[PDB]
Amino acid sequence: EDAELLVTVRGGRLRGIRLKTPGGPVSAFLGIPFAEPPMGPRRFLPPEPKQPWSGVVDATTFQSVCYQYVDTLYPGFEGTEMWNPNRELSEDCLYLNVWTPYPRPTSPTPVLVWIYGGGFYSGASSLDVYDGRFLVQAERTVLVSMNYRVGAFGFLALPGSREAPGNVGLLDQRLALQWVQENVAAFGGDPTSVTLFGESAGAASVGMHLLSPPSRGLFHRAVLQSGAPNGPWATVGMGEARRRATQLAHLVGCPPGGTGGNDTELVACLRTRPAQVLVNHEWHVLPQESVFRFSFVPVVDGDFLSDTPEALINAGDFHGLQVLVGVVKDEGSYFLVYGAPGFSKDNESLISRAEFLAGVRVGVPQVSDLAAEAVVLHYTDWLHPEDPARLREALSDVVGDHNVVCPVAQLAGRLAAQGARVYAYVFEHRASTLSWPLWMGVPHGYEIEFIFGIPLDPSRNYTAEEKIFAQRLMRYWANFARTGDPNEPRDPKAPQWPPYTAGAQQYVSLDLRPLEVRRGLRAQACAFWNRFLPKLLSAT
Amino acid sequence: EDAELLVTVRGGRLRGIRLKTPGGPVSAFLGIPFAEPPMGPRRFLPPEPKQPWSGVVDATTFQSVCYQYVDTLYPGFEGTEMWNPNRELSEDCLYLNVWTPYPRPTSPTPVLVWIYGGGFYSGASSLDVYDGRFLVQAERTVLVSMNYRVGAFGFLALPGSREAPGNVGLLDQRLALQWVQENVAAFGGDPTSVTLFGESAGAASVGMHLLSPPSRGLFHRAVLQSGAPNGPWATVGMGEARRRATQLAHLVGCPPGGTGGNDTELVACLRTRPAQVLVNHEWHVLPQESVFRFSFVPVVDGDFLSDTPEALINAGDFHGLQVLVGVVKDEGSYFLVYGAPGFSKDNESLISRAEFLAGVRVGVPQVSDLAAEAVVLHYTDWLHPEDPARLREALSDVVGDHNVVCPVAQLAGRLAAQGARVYAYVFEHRASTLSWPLWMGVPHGYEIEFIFGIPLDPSRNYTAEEKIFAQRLMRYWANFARTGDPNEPRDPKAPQWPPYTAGAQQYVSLDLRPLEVRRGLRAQACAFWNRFLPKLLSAT
Ligand SMILES: C=CC[N+](C)(C)c1ccc(CCC(=O)CCc2ccc([N+](C)(C)CC=C)cc2)cc1
Ligand SMILES: C=CC[N+](C)(C)c1ccc(CCC(=O)CCc2ccc([N+](C)(C)CC=C)cc2)cc1
Repeated sequence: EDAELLVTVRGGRLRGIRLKTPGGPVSAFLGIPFAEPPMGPRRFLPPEPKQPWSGVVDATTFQSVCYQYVDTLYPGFEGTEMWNPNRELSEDCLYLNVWTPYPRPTSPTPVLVWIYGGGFYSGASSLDVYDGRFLVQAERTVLVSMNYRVGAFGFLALPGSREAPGNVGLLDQRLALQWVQENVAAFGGDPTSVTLFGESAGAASVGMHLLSPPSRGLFHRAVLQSGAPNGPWATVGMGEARRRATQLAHLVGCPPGGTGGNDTELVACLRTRPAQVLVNHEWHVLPQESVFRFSFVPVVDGDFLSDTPEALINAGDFHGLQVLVGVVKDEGSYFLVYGAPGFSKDNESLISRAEFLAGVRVGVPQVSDLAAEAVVLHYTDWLHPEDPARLREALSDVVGDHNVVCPVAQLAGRLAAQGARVYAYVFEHRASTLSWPLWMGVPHGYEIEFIFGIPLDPSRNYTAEEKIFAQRLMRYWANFARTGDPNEPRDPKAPQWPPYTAGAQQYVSLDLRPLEVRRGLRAQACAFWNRFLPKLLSAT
Repeated sequence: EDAELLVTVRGGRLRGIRLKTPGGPVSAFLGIPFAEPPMGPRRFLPPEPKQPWSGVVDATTFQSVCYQYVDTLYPGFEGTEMWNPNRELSEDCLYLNVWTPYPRPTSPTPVLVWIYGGGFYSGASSLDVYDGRFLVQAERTVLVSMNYRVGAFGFLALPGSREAPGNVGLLDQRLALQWVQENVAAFGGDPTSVTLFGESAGAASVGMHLLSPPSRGLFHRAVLQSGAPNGPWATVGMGEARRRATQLAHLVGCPPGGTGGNDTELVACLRTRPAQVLVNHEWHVLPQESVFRFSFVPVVDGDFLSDTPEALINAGDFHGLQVLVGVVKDEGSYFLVYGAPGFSKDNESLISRAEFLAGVRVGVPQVSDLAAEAVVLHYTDWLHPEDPARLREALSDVVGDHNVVCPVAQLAGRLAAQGARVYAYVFEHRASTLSWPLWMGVPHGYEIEFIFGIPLDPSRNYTAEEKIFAQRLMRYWANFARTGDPNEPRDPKAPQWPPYTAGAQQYVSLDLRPLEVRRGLRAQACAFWNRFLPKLLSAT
């Protein structure tokens, strides 16, 4: 037997597993507890560290997926099923994974910590696309991933109460970061160069940790992929959070028979309801029909987030911080088949002029009629105001800019001008195995497979140029984790990647072609969302 | 005893003069009185037809210019002085001029009636650039131009009173049009094919004759160069017209401090003041400092204009009408040196960001701060937000589109979509003799010298290809006056000039190169001024 798979951490001992990759073996430790299971009376409560265990915990397989909604829009379709849970759902789900090279590094190694996304209602570290055996084997780095509570189990907030304080799903991530500081050295990891990187709701969560003092001291670099904490979907006010939690309780029968309005009795009822009863009513508490809007998201409670994320970025000092931000080519196209009128993944979605006018009401919810008119003008080609193919591509840009691209460009612009060294990219490659239709372009979440070196898997049908492109993207992400710069540093033939400056606004395009530097992260479109639109609704 | 230079009309007898052109001789009749001199008691009143005269009226030289402000911004400068009066000022100015070919055409010939511009405060038919000896000799047409009262003498309005009804300057043009009907046949003209073309405020007057039923029966085709009746500067309501008229009186000493407020005794005072006293206080009645805004302009009284010009365009039927509209490449550049901050004729006019923000409030007067912010959002290059050269061209486009280009696009779109045949052009050539600086480009009013064949003058130093370019535009303009279609009737080799329609939006570019068809008359920019900005002002 091998002795590399037996590790002693502060809790106890673990037995790992040796996984095969085309280029070598990797040591994996899957299912490591970092918190007591938040079930029964611990539901909705902040996590507490795992009690030390006697004996050896079997860390040779993925643990359970946190309880969450399961996508049933297109059953049996690879594009949607690839993000659904691949393990049993359970409230017992606070387990983390560690990947380390073989043989174990003798010298301390940088640590990458992956925080998956999923609109704060879904996601798991067990997904095959999030497998980090190829990233660890190729770049010889320590990769850590964890499960955090999602949906109502992680973000239901009755603000001002001890039983449902909210943001407990983000506190799961912080506790998993504290576990890295205390235990990553046992796997050959360097706790003095931790690099947080997430995507979608995970990229927003990484931004939430930058704005929180207790979480700031647990990492040193950040990568945000298609997400930011200042997005319109990432947070919610305490008033709305109280209303959404109250309606969800009323939907499940709480409080019983017009009982007293204490928050103590309300949460007491929600702890007795089966886990699936809460999940079956997650989407019924949304205020209106919309896309890219979620029921239970992080709340500005004053504890974790002192102020709104928009305010904390404006007054924050970010010296000694390296940030890598980016977006895919067509961010908003993925969310249109989830409720926007006239859109289907099985045809071409050649929407009419009237459907485009209604898609803005769903894509940009809770805005005045005049505010919707400004959005219509800015995205309507008035030479062809009724071209179906142009209206379809235009509505994709409306959802993409409003939710992902423009909140990211403002974050990168404010980070660079306040001490941080920011690098920006734009993912422009469409994988040859993409099951989604052609008009979707480069949809949300489909750069993750290339970052995690999935094309290196022999069973997958990626092409030869995509495999080389996968190693190059891993090099960029790993180089940023070690030295804080995506460059080699010396190649010296590869075009350099210039940092994103608030004035020049430089970024690169990532595809099969070499690095091409561009200027402006959709400056003309985002100037409307970040500058003019706030004044439009502020002046009633 | 030359029979060609003696003509008997309804009023009496006229002796003309034979003028020289490099091609051939032309018979000109300059100074025909078509109305009684509006002096003394006839000041501010509609014109009366000229009494028949016993004898022979001398029509061998241009008559006096209507009293008007004289530009003293850049004295002794060819650019501004070429638009200043070349004859002595007098209220006795209602005279017209007729150019006819030599020998006189034995068959009826189409007539081209020319209306000068000048912001309704200046202008004259005696100007050298308005000489129609080359257009008549080369294309064998009949050119007629008149003098209409400008400034307060032609547009001061006290609505509700019979002493100062307003729009009297417009009636001077209609009376000259009735003179054409009764007398143009004596010069060889065809009152059945009368084409009415103007420029700037003259093009605005042409469009206002289209919306006046009595003036509708005096012409059959219309051309509007860099002007529209629906522009924000072309009309003023009755309420503001009474304010500007009464405020102008208070400056000249009327009413006699202090008589009653009835208009009868107020106009009685304004008729006693010398004409120059009325001109010296013309600009002192403007409510706000602004460019491309003029004191006394046509008023919506109900007699001449039943409703606002925009409302009349939306409801009128224009079947059987052929219209030629167009703008120059750089409309707003001429007006920037007339008050906009940081702009000078003698330097590069590299304005700062603060000067740009201040110039928008001058170019777009009397709009909300939120409305001004919307204007800054459109015309700012947010990738280079402080570039002085780009900010200069930006402010030149704001004034150009808001006042000229977009009001023309609204007319041409609603004319074609309601039965009228519309052709559109964009003049892009900058004359080699242009005394204005280079950053102005192709300024306002500098296509007129090419339409009138002035480059064919041997005393002027126009280039060889510019002379040929002048003969092209005269052919385009003459063919439209004869056939109703600009492109040559029998020439399949010359590129075709397609009609402008609401959906296609097709125009041509006029320069040294052959016709090049384009799509969209500033469609993206004009969508903001025509569609969105009205809604932004409705909710204040
Ligand atoms: C049809 C009815 C269903 N009903 C209930 C109405 C329904 C259900 C869900 C939604 C919102 C769906 C999203 O907003 C996608 C959110 C999302 C974000 C990221 C990810 N990755 C994990 C990153 C993978 C991205 C591909 C996945 C999903 C609308 C309606
Ligand atoms: C320094 C003070 C001057 N003050 C009194 C303040 C002053 C005076 C005049 C103006 C308005 C000037 C214009 O809006 C140009 C109007 C115009 C338009 C067209 C033409 N063409 C005849 C077509 C020729 C164009 C080239 C001529 C003039 C503002 C301020």
